[PDB]
Amino acid sequence: DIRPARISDLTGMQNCNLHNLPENYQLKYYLYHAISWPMLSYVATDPKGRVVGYVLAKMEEEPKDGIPHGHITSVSVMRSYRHLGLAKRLMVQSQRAMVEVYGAKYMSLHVRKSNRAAIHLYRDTLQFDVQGIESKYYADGEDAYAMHKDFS
Ligand SMILES: CC(=O)SCCNC(=O)CCNC(=O)[C@H](O)C(C)(C)COP(=O)(O)OP(=O)(O)OC[C@H]1O[C@@H](n2cnc3c(N)ncnc32)[C@H](O)[C@@H]1OP(=O)(O)O
Repeated sequence: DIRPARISDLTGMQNCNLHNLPENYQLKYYLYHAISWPMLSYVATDPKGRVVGYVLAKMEEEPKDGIPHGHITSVSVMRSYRHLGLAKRLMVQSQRAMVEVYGAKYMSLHVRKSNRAAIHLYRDTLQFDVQGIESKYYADGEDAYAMHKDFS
């Protein structure tokens, strides 16, 4: 059901976002970056091989002081498969690989201010802190919450 993401998963991934299309805006870019950090990014696949959820991530390329840290760049579970703990499961596997493989000291992400489900997922169940608002972060103008999880 869960396996590393591949370049050929792009179409399946796009199809997870049929009812929240802004998640496709940067998907290809983030997928290319994901692939260049093996073991960080995962797809969840139904009995027919169909992608029904995914997590994309990357390590910072030129970290300050050489201190490794990670970014979750996109996570999505199609509506049919939501509320099953799939996103939780994907995020945890990505987290564990960041720490165990690349020695991440922490991880960061951005989320739209209006994305109540994702904020709850990050803040309540995965215990991220909120650093603050990054004004006009998205191409369409919306602010992002900048969020962080320390692996200390
Ligand atoms: C860094 C970025 O990628 S930001 C963009 C985030 N991704 C998107 O918004 C894509 C569109 N949305 C999605 O695909 C989904 O709604 C996701 C990925 C946010 C959540 O996927 P799910 O599989 O439903 O979440 P999952 O079942 O693993 O976890 C549930 C938890 O997330 C939270 N949550 C999920 N949906 C909701 C909801 N509709 N409203 C409130 N909290 C919610 C809760 O805190 C919850 O724990 P609980 O079951 O004890 O209440």
